[PDB]
Amino acid sequence: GIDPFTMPCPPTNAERLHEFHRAIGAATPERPTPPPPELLRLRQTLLDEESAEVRAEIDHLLARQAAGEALSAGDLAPLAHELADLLYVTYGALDQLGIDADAVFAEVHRANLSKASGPRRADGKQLKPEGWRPADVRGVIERLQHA
Amino acid sequence: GIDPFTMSDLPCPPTNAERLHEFHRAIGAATPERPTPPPPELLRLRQTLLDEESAEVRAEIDHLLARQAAGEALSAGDLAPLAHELADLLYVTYGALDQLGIDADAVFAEVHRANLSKASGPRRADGKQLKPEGWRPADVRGVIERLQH
Ligand SMILES: [Gd]
Ligand SMILES: [Gd]
Repeated sequence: GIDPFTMPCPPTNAERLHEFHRAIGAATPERPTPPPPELLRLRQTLLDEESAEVRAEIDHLLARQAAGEALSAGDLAPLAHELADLLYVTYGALDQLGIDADAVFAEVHRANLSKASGPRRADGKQLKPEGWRPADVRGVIERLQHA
Repeated sequence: GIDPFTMSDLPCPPTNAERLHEFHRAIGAATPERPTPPPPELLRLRQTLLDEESAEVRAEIDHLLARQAAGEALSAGDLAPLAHELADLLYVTYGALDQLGIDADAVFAEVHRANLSKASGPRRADGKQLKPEGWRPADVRGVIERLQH
């Protein structure tokens, strides 16, 4: 069974949040766990704050472009920073719910990539292909509960 | 070189950021490899998608809270709509970074470095997180600069 020959993928961003939560002493659960209302309100506040910052940075970029400015790659840095902050609190929320963000994201990706294989309307709107199946997030969460 | 012995199945799943890049190739929108200033149309598009998903996330959180205020005990299954919208929010957040030609994992890792470092600081008596000795802020400009070269 176990011998000296007995014996690991690089961490994902969702895993980084699990590690952060350990570091801040938050003890977040391994499996999906209904939160107290205080936790939901905290998560909402964090989402609102970062969404607002992203929105403000896009607004600032659009304003400069409206003035006739070409933006540089460096001009993108505040927006990139706030988008990454938004990932952090979005992953943060899933991690505090005990829900494996990568498992859920894979399911959403599956349905989105599948939809991308459909044709487009003449106006450019994406249509679904025949046999398309919606993201089954309820099924994902049920699977995560048993292991 | 690869040979007839090569294992084609890679040892590790693609990252969420890499998935977005694949998604954008699928929709006929193959996006740049390096940070690329966008036209205003693209920024307007990304903003609308962030507003839509963030409004859906908020609605699912409100709905859970309403149920709790009524005295209901939520189950794990009740979390699925919120999980779904949180994942859609990641999708359009990564989506924006990929459309900008900016490697999301590189930016995220720098933000993570600063946040994890802050987590190693002491707590003020009221529970507020303080920074440790030696703390250095996330340097996202340095990250974007590096990605251009
Ligand atoms: Gd921020
Ligand atoms: Gd959505």
